[PDB]
Amino acid sequence: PPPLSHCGRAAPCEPLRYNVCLGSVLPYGATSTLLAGDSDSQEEAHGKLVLWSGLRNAPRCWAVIQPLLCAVYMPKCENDRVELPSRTLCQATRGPCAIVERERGWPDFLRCTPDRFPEGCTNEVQNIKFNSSGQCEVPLVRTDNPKSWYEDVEGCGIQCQNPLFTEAEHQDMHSYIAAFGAVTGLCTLFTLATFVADWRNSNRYPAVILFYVNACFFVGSIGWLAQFMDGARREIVCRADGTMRLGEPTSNETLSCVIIFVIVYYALMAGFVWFVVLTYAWHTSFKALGTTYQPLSGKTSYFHLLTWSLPFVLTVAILAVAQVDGDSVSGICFVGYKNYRYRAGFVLAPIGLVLIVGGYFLIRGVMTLFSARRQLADLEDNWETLNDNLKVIEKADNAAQVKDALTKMRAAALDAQKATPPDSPEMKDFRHGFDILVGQIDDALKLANEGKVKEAQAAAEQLKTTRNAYIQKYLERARSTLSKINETMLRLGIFGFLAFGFVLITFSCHFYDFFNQAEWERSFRDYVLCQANVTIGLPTKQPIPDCEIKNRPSLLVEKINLFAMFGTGIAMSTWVWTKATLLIWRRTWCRLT
Ligand SMILES: CN[C@H]1CC[C@H](N(Cc2cccc(-c3ccncc3)c2)C(=O)c2sc3ccccc3c2Cl)CC1
Ligand SMILES: CC(C)CCC[C@@H](C)[C@H]1CC[C@H]2[C@@H]3CC=C4C[C@@H](O)CC[C@]4(C)[C@H]3CC[C@]12C
Ligand SMILES: *[C@@H]1O[C@H](CO)[C@@H](O)[C@H](O)[C@H]1NC(C)=O
Ligand code: NA
Ligand code: NA
Repeated sequence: PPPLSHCGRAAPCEPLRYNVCLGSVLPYGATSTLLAGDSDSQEEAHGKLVLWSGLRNAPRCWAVIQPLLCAVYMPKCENDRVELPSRTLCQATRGPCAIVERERGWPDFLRCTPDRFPEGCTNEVQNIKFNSSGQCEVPLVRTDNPKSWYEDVEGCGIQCQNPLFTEAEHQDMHSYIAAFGAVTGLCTLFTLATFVADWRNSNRYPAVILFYVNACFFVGSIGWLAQFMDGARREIVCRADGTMRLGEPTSNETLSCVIIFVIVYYALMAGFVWFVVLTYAWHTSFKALGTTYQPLSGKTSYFHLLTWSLPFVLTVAILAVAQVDGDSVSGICFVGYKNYRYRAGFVLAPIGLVLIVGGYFLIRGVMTLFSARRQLADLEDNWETLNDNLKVIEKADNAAQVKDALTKMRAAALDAQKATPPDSPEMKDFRHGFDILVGQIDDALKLANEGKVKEAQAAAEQLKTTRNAYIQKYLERARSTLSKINETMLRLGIFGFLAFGFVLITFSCHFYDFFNQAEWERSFRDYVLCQANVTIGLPTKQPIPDCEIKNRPSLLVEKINLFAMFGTGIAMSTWVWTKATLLIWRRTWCRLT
């Protein structure tokens, strides 16, 4: 109807000093600085407008704030009545201009109070066209897809090429990834090729574990080398709009990111559980030294179950929560790149676990080796003490010599009685055999104490038979069980520890990244906000000053993690660097020629 009394306020009009409000020419000629609390002059108002216009970055917000700001700072005043802006004009900004309520809060007069912004006002800014759609400041890029938007800023996503690192740093990390990826690709393939060439003999535990291990590092390397194909890095890492890929799998985008993610992460996680299977193979290889062999072939089902099933669960679980993200420096897609907390439970947890489990089996194995190796050495020493003191008693002129050699024999026999090979019926006869001998040394000692040297020496000759009838039989068994330890057994443990070291390095890199990522994100937001904040409230004078990023991820750490990941692949590929396999390839060349 004709203008509602509540949709306007009694204020003295002054003619306009600017024909234009934020780019757009105005349909009236008089204004009032009543509606703007912060402004008392028109010139002051205009300067405030120049501060608001730092929201040009944030288009989604800019597009609704422009009309609201005119309606407040440059409102129409006609015949001592100023036109108030409608509620629906003010509320429309609350959503997309949420960065305002975060960074400084909305001023009193821009909060959608019913008194200040009445209901159903014909605003008059609706007749003004605000042509400015708005742009995104570096490192954001303009996009209308809401899945690409960076937090409170809407309309802007992070550029595909990692803003935290220069182009120089990218090609350098890519050179590094190329070197390690390719070499590991060649090493693992060569090593896989030798297994399939001699498949009949190769596919047998524990040597076959290293085949599956090398398979994982081979499949993983493909995923890592993908990016170096012409235009692939951009297809895997960048979105259609030109922002980074984040939160995959997302609906309209291609599968190239999730493909590369599955290739790398599944292969990585399977390789870690195959490593634990290697450390278990090594721990149980010593328990075979017992009467029951306990075959690895029987446990093959349990291995193939865990090694393929567990990565599948983790991969599926990741795909379900949709945490696949791309990175231009690494050139692959992975879990938890953006959301670092998911990287904890899907990368740091499993590696933490394979460290504890694999490490347990590695420690528990060397404990078995060193314990076995010392128990024989100790028995050997006691047995050698017995034989040396028997010679002394044989040669003895007198009782003092005999008593001395016998007390030493006694001590060695009691000590040897304590030893165990690595209430048992075998142990009963072992401990009893020494009980007999100690009791015979006992008898011989009495003769020696009484002075009967020839009697004592005669008694000592019976210890020789007692020794041969029991203790000899068992000492030979102890020697044979430690001889059973082949070089392929120990070589497996050497590889286990060599792999464990790399795992421990990888873990520490991820741990380091996890610990410092939160600051790296904070440092980015502060840099983003700085770019908009520094363009306003600054004199025109010299060029606007560039901002900085406090902190970022360490490329040395990334290069260390890469050396550890690919280094394991290379080290594990040296399992076939033997005489035997040089024969298998030379067998083939003659065949062909
Ligand atoms: C295992 N080694 C990791 C270390 C961390 C590396 N890393 C994490 C990452 C990657 C990609 C995207 C995001 C991300 C996107 C949106 N909001 C917050 C973060 C984070 C980054 O290099 C970047 S890029 C970026 C952009 C903005 C804010 C911080 C930020 C960071 Cl830190 C990857 C390799
Ligand atoms: C990612 C980027 C675009 C977000 C940053 C937008 C910046 C420029 C925004 C956020 C909060 C805004 C401020 C909100 C309130 C006021 C008080 C007013 O009396 C003068 C302008 C001033 C001081 C604004 C200037 C512009 C401002 C600082
Ligand atoms: C701005 O408006 C003019 C007409 O006044 C038009 O030619 C132009 O395309 C508009 N600009 C944008 C970015 O839409
Ligand atoms: Na005022
Ligand atoms: Na997808």
